[PDB]
Amino acid sequence: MLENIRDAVRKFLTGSTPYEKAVDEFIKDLQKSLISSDVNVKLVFSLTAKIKERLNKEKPPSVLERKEWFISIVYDELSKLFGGDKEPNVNPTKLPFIIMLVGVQGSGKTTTAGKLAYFYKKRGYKVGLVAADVYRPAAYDQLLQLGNQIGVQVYGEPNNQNPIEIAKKGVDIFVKNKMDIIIVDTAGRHGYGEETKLLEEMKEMYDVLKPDDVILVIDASIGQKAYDLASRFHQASPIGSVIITKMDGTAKGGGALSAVVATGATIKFIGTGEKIDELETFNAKRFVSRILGMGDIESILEKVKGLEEYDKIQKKMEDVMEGKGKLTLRDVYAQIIALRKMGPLSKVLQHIPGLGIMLPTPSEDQLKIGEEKIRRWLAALNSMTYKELENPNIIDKSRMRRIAEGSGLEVEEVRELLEWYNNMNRLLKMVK
RNA sequence: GGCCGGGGGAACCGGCCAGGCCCGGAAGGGAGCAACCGUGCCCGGUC
Repeated sequence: MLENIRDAVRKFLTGSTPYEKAVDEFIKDLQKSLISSDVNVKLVFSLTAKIKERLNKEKPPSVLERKEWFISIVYDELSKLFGGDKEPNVNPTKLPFIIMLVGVQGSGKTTTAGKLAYFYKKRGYKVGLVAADVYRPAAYDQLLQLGNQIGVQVYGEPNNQNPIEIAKKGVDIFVKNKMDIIIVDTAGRHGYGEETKLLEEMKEMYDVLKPDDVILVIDASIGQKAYDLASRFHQASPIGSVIITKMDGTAKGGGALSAVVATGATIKFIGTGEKIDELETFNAKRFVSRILGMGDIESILEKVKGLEEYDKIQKKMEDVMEGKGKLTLRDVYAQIIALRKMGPLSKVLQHIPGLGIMLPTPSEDQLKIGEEKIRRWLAALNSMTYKELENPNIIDKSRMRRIAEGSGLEVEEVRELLEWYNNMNRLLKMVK
């Protein structure tokens, strides 16, 4: 399905084939792999659109192959496309806790809970679960298993068709025992469509107990359709976050998670399916990225921020008076990094300015000629304690020759630079 | 004179050694600056 699109990814890392066309196809191509894999479309237009939008309103900051950029963008919107951005907060508000597990008809219904709970114990906490469902059979049962088979008791009431009590009952139990976290799956007679009734149930269910964290769930089996279901409820309870049962358990996915999002919906996990652990957290990227996997750039990318927003320092530095601050003639060497990591060397140098920046400065038609000597200035630095570069004025012949040799460079080179530092500023610092 | 800590040091040659520096085609090694690690390093005790 989609997966094999995440290939279009490197299928793209091919200088052989041209551009633009390369794009749109891919677009459509990826674009295809989606709906085909469930995925609603009404939306799409929007994405595919926004996508376009940008193009005719941007360009990759120089010093960086377009093809790549494209992605950041692609990726970029994949995010928004899906669970845009809000980093779900699945951990303790306080303790203990109330996990109201509202489920349509079964499906992950119970299961889920497991790894969920399961998960948090291998986090180090007094879980606690309860069979909060009496319409469909194997409540405890099938579940019951794991419970012990994981070292986590649980509790319920054979036959016994009546939530609330039992729930209430359970609850305070662990509580009385003072455990830390409770999980309790529930549901009712009529769900999908009669959703109205499902929730209708959760109504009391909720407002009777007084749960802190509440969640619904669904298998991508339903997909984009689901939307609604959940939707009606985001209203019931906005704090209402959810997850999608079965990943490896369908083939449609997308639309599922898609629809979700497109409601302001709130997820947290997903779990491929079987196995007591397949459950996983969740953060678009986490996944989006995941369906593109190798997304380095972001890295090399983010270095811009390193540089771009660092000259920030330069000019004049420190603010106000008194107390200790940060760093600077370190930031010196700091500059370094970014770039090299921010994509290979050279191409960039050329593609962009020296190290000062752009003021009443010296040296020809274009600022530089560090070309090689560059990866030399570096030599040391890392050949020196932190403090050193903070007090770039304690460079005794003694303390340095070691860096000299320690970095492998016969003296000279250094002394022969130390000033390209204490003078830079000198001039640099020449603010009126 | 037995132990955990707040901080705790360039260069009298320490553990891992990046970076680079050097010998050999690549292998892989050679000496080693920081870097964390502790020596050390000053005080409190050590159910």
